Amino acid sequence: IVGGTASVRGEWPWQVTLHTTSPTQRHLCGGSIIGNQWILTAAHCFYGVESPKILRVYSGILNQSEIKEDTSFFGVQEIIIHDQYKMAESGYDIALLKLETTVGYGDSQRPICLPSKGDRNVIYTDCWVTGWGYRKLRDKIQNTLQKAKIPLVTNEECQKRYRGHKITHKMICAGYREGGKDACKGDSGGPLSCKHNEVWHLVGITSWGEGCAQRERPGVYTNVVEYVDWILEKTQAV
Ligand SMILES: CCOC(=O)[C@H]1CCCN(C(=O)c2cccc3c2CCN(C(=O)/C=C/c2cc(Cl)ccc2-n2cnnn2)[C@@H]3C(=O)Nc2ccc(C(=O)O)cc2)C1
Repeated sequence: IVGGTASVRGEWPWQVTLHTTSPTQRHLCGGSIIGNQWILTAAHCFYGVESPKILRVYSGILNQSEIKEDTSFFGVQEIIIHDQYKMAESGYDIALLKLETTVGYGDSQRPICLPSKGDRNVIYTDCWVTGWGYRKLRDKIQNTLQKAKIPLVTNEECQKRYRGHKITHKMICAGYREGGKDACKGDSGGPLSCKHNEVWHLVGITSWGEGCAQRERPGVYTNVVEYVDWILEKTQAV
């Protein structure tokens, strides 16, 4: 996160750190708890991930230093990538992780609400991007979970900023016209959380952008509202 601030423990209880174990264990992507066995994240995180066996999901983490060999995690039983996904820049950058065990909910870990299909027309004024990603392009994974309040950008305005790309209504953009606050390397897969009527909603999934928090280069997020039926299809299968 560029131009971010240290989060308070339990500020974002749906935020998870997804680690890979190959060749060595390290943070790979962010993710969000959406159900007691479900993590919503980005499809691009799994490039070259041959097996769910190398994945570890940690919930209730503020600091990466809380993670050692003795720290408990959730194993991933299945990786479900949208089958229209080719690349982040083309959309469908969404994936589900089915966990091997059930997440117990508490003040340290709980799910975020998906946005309502009825609320597809509402305007979110209190949106935050979170993660352990870089503070600038040439940086490193941060110990403490960072947060940044960023305004949503219209599709029309986002499309002007990305000449050469096709910004669809399945994408949602965010960032200040002047830059300075946004996602960066290692934040992808994480949530773009918006508070509406005292309830936090998973409005987006950190996906892609040209550089980190550059002037007139807003962050591009998977527009979760457009995938609620796909999420329900995969998580409520009979
Ligand atoms: C950054 C875009 O890069 C690419 O598309 C290529 C180069 C990187 C690998 N590529 C992937 O597709 C790929 C595969 C797997 C994971 C990732 C990528 C690339 C995208 N990504 C981001 O987080 C996206 C940030 C991002 C998001 C928004 Cl909304 C706006 C601007 C952003 N950035 C623009 N430039 N940087 N960020 C991941 C990453 O790089 N994670 C990461 C990085 C470093 C370490 C570490 O431990 O140091 C650990 C995790 C291809």
